[PDB]
Amino acid sequence: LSHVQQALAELAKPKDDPTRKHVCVQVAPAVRVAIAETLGLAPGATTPKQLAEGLRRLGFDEVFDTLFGADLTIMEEGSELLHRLTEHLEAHPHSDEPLPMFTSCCPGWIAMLEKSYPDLIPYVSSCKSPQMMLAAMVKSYLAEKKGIAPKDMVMVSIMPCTRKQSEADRDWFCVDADPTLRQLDHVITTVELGNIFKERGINLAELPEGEWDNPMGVGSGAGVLFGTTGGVMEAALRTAYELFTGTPLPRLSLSEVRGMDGIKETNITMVPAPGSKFEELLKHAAAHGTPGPLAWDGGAGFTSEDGRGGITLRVAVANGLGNAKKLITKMQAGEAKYDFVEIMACPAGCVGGGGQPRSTDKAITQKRQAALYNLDEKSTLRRSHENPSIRELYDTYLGEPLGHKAHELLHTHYVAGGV
Ligand code: SF4
Ligand SMILES: [As]
Ligand SMILES: [Cl-]
Ligand SMILES: [Cl-]
Repeated sequence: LSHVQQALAELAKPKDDPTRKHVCVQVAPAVRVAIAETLGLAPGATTPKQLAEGLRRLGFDEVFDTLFGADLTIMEEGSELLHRLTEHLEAHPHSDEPLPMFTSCCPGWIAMLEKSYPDLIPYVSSCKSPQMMLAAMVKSYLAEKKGIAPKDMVMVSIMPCTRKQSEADRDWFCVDADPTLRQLDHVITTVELGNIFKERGINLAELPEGEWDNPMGVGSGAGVLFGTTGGVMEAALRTAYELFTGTPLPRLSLSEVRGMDGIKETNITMVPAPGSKFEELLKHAAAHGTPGPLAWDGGAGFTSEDGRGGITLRVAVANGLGNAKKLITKMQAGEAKYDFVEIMACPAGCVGGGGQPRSTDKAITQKRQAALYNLDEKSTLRRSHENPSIRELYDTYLGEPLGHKAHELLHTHYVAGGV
């Protein structure tokens, strides 16, 4: 049986069947914006809570927003970038945590990494993706909070992507030592979900507004605050930037790199906060000979007559896989110098995933991107560490980002040659 069929069979069971599981769903933003096209409408023509009402009518017991998972991914990856930068600046880098750092949320990049780039594995962030962080959390924290055994929970994710099931199927996303209980059971694409609605005569555009559940299991709404982060990569940088400098990082505008297809970049200058440790490390020369395919050049430093020291963080974004291979070749010969790199396999990112509806409009992905966030939300910047649901989760259950419990729950590893 397909994963859609397995998921619909769990859903079809009466609440009073003894074998009825608790079934949880999580929804990616790129789904929410494109699912209206499944009914022949424009992107964004159905609201996020119309979609939550539709899912609730298929029989899900919770409906969750993958942006909660993204907030966990920001916490982890932001601290992870800052931690590697700090070890580099003190000239005591750990060998398993070199710069540059690459992101890890795209499974298409991960497969290519493991198959064709095994020497780069140590450079890749150890963070799980947003969907996996959220799955790991509901099967541990929330299960325990509700007195529900993890074996009696099923978790589905609606994704814009045909590769996210292969991410969920990596072996160690297993709950408590058996491969048989998976943190994330089933992935359904946008078009599969649109097709399930149509077969049952459910027209999203005409449903009433429903509601999201909070993965914490108390309090109303989705457990994410109003506003936008600019996405995981940007919010991770903002995390590190704002601790390092004491000053806000605005919304980033990436520019095209010339001579390379599908690659955008930015250079972010950073003066450490006065009185801070980061100011010390920059004051106290030998930050010359070292191993690895990507050898870090020691950073793009800058100076002032009076001692203002700074560093400039060199950021690149690559779409998709053929263009990423060319960046890597150039990083390896010393022609492109980057400290933090994001690789996505799709030319337009997740809004253009292979699980999305097909359109004759050459600009469909830019319309999906424009409608991802409600016009009022775009003007409010938000920060994951200020989310009271995230803070409660860390203060009562995980400890510190990068710490032991967070590592066990929210971090992963990569295998040379793939899986
Ligand atoms: S971006 Fe395209 S490829 Fe990378 S994950 Fe989202 S969908 Fe899959
Ligand atoms: As280390
Ligand atoms: Cl993966
Ligand atoms: Cl994800």
